[PDB]
Amino acid sequence: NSIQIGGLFPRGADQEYSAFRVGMVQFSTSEFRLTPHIDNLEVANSFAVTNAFCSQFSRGVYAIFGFYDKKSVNTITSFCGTLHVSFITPSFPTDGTHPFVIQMRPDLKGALLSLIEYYQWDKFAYLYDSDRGLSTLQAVLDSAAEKKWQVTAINVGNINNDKKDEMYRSLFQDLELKKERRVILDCERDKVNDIVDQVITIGKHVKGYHYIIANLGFTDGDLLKIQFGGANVSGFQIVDYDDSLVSKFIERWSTLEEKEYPGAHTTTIKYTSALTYDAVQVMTEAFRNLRKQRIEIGDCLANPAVPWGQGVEIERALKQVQVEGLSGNIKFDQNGKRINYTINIMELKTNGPRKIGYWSEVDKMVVT
Amino acid sequence: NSIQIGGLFPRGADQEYSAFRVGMVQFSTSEFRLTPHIDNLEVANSFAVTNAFCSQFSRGVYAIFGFYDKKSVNTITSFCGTLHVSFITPSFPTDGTHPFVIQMRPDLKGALLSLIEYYQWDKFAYLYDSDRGLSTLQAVLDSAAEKKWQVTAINVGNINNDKKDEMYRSLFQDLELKKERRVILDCERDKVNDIVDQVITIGKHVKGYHYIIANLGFTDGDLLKIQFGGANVSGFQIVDYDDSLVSKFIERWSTLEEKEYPGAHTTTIKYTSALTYDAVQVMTEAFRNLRKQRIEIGDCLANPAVPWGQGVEIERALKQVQVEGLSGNIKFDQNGKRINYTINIMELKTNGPRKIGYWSEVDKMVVT
Ligand SMILES: *[C@@H]1O[C@H](CO)[C@@H](O)[C@H](O)[C@H]1NC(C)=O
Ligand SMILES: *[C@@H]1O[C@H](CO)[C@@H](O)[C@H](O)[C@H]1NC(C)=O
Ligand SMILES: [Cl-]
Ligand SMILES: [Cl-]
Repeated sequence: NSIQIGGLFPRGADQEYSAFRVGMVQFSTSEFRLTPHIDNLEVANSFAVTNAFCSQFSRGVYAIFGFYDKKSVNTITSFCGTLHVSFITPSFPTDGTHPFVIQMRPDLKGALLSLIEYYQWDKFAYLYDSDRGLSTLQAVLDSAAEKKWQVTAINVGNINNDKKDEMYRSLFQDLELKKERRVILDCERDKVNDIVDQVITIGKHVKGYHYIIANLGFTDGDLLKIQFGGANVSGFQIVDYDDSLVSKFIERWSTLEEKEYPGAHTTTIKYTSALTYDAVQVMTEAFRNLRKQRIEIGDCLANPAVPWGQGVEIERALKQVQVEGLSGNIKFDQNGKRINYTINIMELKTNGPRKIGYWSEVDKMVVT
Repeated sequence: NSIQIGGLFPRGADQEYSAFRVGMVQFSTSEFRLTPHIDNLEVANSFAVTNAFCSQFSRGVYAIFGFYDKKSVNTITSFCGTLHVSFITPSFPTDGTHPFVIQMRPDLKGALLSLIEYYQWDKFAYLYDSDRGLSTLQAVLDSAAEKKWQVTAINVGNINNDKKDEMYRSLFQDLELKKERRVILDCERDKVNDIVDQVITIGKHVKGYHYIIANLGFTDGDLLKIQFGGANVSGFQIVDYDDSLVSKFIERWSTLEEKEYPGAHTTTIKYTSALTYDAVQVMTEAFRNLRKQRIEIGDCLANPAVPWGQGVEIERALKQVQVEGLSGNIKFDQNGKRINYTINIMELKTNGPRKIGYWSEVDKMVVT
């Protein structure tokens, strides 16, 4: 009795798709199996996302796993909400009410604000990507008013890859001389290197800097292979490689064939890929729970809109799932947001990245 | 030889629709006439906007006049760009590349930055609406870094209409005591009153405040009927009631029947309605120019996408239009952005709102 689902993957999301496939093997059974229909697309393109979503809807899927970005998130939220089709995603979470969107990614804003306070910063630069979210900007600016921080918030987004050389010159002119060496990096991975390299290049107090990397994958990729030149570096991690569940997963992931599973055959996994694997567990558990409870379960532009009648039952089952995964304890509130999770707080130290503590909604920051 | 166009109106946009209809009467001829197909919808709803756009596309329209907001703008940009359907709009302009979107509204960021500098502010609050744009935020924060301003940027958006009373208490706690009385209001009209009333309510230095209203309709509605309590108030205006063209328009608008034309029978017109009237002139002129040049001119989700072959000819004709309208000189760059326009700079003075100067891209601010 195969369960039809959609998968909407950004082009080039190879490791995430490998993790998706490993999840299907691990969490599938002899009798029950998810049957995915995969669309690879440019998620920044709302026409493309709309077309993929509607195609999946017309096929008759029971849920869609996928990604969105800043430009397409409203298409996903509006179509899911209108048609009662559940969308499970590792993409950035949103604060608004969004029925039918299950957000695997824990919110990071609270942990970031707690870390700023932990280091007792009161003056710092916030370098963010216009090509990324803005919920974190807002939160930082709003906290600055309350906490009396002096924030220099520079949208490092939309760089012509041309004037780049000198959009950094004016950037560091403001910082370097204002003797502002506490810096939060909230952008795409590549722009991190591009900014850090600009600090060592114009060699000045290179080691006097302290960077906070505002993402959930501090130790992902060769991120920490950069030449920070003795500067302090801190960040966040949702995948704890010392946890029993993660260690067992890596025992397998580390042995996989690269040809079959691009991005595997390593001892680490990107947090987005980990969340993708966890999403498969969540979906499998939801459908298994519908079976236990004996709950039996086509035109996108049809007018009037015909929402899926059973949609609410699947949405409910998904949000009621409680399991442990690669991203720790997984539990959802009624709006599809992660709750009762933990984010590990990391510092780059003499012998490599080290966990110095953790953050939860209830307790805020706890030092190990 | 009627020309089929679409019209996508927000529910309750009565004056704008009246101005649209008055435009059709004024700019239509005996032989050539625009035949609009109107959809009234919630523009914040991307499903609804997608459905309306696709319905218009399948009808065979030659262009669409309409509105979007922050949540639906990407649907409009992506669908227009993909299908080569031109969208002419009074809604907020965007900075990205957007083929096939003609933005009637002049950019305001430059004028705002020039006005801040004119008053020689170096410390101020920027109160903005999360339920509005963020391009202006970015620009202000980016200028603050360069100009060494101290900006307190508070997202007054998303107020539960409940905790409101005390989300203002914490708001003014930060401001009132930090003796920050220079304030930029960049939000929806209603939230202006809601914020100003909170200043007079907690009566303290009420007259020591200076507000800048960041919109293009300083004298629109009863906006300036508020009790500012002697505070200074400045703003922007794109409709100049002393200009000959505007005066002639008002000679008619002031006599119209309210029953037939809701929002008319007044001596003023909201800037959004003025831009709507101007959009009709622009569309009429474009199609007339296609005729002069002897240039002869259905499934939204069709795969592969089938762009309209003649789409590029209409897009070109629209962007080449150069006329005077209610919003002054109308001319477009290749990205559909207004250029060579003028924004009037206004202050509220003893005898009412007064023009103190103007701003253009080329000259920045000029004092009268
Ligand atoms: C789980 O989360 C809720 C809401 O954040 C919190 O109130 C509750 O105390 C948490 N439970 C535990 C055991 O941390
Ligand atoms: C019109 O706009 C362009 C670009 O902003 C500018 O370079 C040009 O000088 C302007 N023309 C006049 C007469 O202001
Ligand atoms: Cl120094
Ligand atoms: Cl005082």
